[PDB]
Amino acid sequence: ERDCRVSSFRVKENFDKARFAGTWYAMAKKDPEGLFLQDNIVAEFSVDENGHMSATAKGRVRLLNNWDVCADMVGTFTDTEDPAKFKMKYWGVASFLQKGNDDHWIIDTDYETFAVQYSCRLLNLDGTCADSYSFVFARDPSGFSPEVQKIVRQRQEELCLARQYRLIPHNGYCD
Ligand SMILES: CC1=C(/C=C/C(C)=C/C=C/C(C)=C/CO)C(C)(C)CCC1
Repeated sequence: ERDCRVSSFRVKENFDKARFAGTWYAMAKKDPEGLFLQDNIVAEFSVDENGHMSATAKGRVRLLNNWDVCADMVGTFTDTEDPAKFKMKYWGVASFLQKGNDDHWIIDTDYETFAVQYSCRLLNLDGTCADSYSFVFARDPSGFSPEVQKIVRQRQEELCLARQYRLIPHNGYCD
């Protein structure tokens, strides 16, 4: 039934970088393998004059040594032939934080209430994702509307990630 091949996933039509800019609170996430931001996650997206999108993001993360630090992360997005699909090069302002290059797809957003992001880091041989992560972001760090939760749930099902997300606390700790 369900097509779970990554190449089949619908993304936001006519994605608008400039409209996406601003503050996005992470309200729920699906984690990938390995280290990952844990909670108190807020991203700030920017687009410069020449249309280049970037973002900073802050969140608590536990390092291999169980320290729970506030990470200040930086990403720069490279446009692709699909306006909703980017390559995100990222790093932290501390040198010990993870650095990498991930797909960054805007699965859906209405720009002023919610967004659903996705990254597949590794494809299975069948074209499904072997190692994904996904954030549900909000403009307002309260809960969402029933009507916006239902839409978010539909987008999670499109990604074959239904029931795989956890809610994210916001309770001080970071910057
Ligand atoms: C940069 C950035 C993002 C991803 C951050 C990641 C993937 C951080 C991982 C941090 C680690 C593992 C720290 C421990 O060393 C998201 C998608 C939120 C969008 C905003 C910009």
